[PDB]
Amino acid sequence: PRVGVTLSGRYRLQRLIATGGMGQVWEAVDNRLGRRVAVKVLKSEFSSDPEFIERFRAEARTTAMLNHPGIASVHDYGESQRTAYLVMELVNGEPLNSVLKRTGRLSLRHALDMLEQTGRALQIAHAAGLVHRDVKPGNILITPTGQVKITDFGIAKAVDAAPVTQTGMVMGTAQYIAPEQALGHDASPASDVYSLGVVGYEAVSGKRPFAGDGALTVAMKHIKEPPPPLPPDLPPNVRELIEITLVKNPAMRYRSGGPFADAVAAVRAGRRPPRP
Amino acid sequence: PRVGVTLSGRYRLQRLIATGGMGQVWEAVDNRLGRRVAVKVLKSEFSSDPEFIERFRAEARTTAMLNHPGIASVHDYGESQRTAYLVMELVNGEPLNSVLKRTGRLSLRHALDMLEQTGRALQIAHAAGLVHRDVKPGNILITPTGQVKITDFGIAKAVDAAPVTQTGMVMGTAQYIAPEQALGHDASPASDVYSLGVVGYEAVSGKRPFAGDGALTVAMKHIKEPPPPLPPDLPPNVRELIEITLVKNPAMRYRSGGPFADAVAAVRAGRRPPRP
Repeated sequence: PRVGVTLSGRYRLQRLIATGGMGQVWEAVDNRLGRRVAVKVLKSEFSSDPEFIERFRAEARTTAMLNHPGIASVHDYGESQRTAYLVMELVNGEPLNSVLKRTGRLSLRHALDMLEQTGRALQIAHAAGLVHRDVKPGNILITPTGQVKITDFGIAKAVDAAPVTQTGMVMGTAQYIAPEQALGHDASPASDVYSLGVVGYEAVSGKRPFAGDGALTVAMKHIKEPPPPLPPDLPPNVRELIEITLVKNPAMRYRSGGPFADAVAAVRAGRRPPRP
Repeated sequence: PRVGVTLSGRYRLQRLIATGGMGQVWEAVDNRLGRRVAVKVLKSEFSSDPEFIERFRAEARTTAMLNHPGIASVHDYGESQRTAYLVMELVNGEPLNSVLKRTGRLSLRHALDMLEQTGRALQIAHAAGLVHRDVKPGNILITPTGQVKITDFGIAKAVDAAPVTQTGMVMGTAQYIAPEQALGHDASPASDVYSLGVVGYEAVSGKRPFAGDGALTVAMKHIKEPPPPLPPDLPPNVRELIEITLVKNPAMRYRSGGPFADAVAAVRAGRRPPRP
């Protein structure tokens, strides 16, 4: 699993570009079309699990039928000679977590824009029956021109993990988890909204709203802790928009990506956040 | 014409906030609704001209029927005891020329956003038969949240000035003039597009494309001079988008605000500028 390997005789691996709990992402060339792409190569522990692969493919498949500037394309699945993989768009952009490592916060203007873009991208997905379920800065790529591209819809949460409250463990991070997810309820479009509110909270104010040593620590605060008031210098309408997104009851939030994005637009336009 | 004057017994002047060739703009309170507003009080030389007032009102009137986040509202016209005025939205934002006095250029991301916002705002106007005719940074207000608001549709150009090529004089600036306007042709939606391309050229690169000592100097360069190549470090698609906007023949540009904005979206999204 390395440079020069040509998966299913089609996709030639060039460089290792991302990594994670489920596998690694590589820059490749599609040699049938002579197009550079991203390939997520799954770890054997996932490749070898029939049922996990079924759920994984169900999500990816749906994402591959969505055409929108803010959804990173999903091109194909394959297995090669044992080794499962997903072929994706190679996005020329920088993960939001990377961006913030430098700036601490985003400019208010850029934050709202990003939030609104992400919300429109999620809404296409939500309209198709598709929940992201792992919204977080590492899944929000920003290109040089400011286009937000959203990666990895559905797939991380296809591992059918028990509640974090009971296991004390999460694949990836619990820093953006929706409280109902941390409880073991299946995500809904309102869960993505909440997790985008966390991203939003981070992006405007400088820091995430909840921290702690370990998944269980942070996840519990999501369930039980009112978030710390955002900085008083932020327009109240902006603060209020974010506060709404972070209510514990999913039934009391903006219900999906479109209503949220619209609420971001009303706020950019100087109006108070609309009724969720 | 000063603080405490209550125009037509309704609008009470508070503070002098803008100024210019045609008159002055004041912060006021509407005392019928208890709402803060902006009032353009016209100079006597314009108040006293029947025909100029007719054309002035024809433009303002049309703008007042457009409801869009990017068009600064036009609320009413009146005359008080002699003195003509136009009642407008009081926009809490900073003119683009003001912004640039500090930053020199905008960030690429902010520039595209502004351009696209302005283009959508112009398109509503263009769809109504309304041309702005004096697109320039001083008519592009930017609020703390990044909402662009466009002021003064139509009205500056209601003075029915002869060609700048022949008079050597322009009311306001010639720095953003469309070549066909500088020639004495009536503006079209494509003229606004061109002038937004100049704004765009300025906003991305640091400086306006044409300068010179006096209206005639700059206006002639608009007619005759190919603009200086934009900085090579800018994405080619961005450069190309702007180059298209600045062709001399209006018939070869994006024809109105919507096609332009769409072209800005394609470029933000990493695609080359669409066919005008």
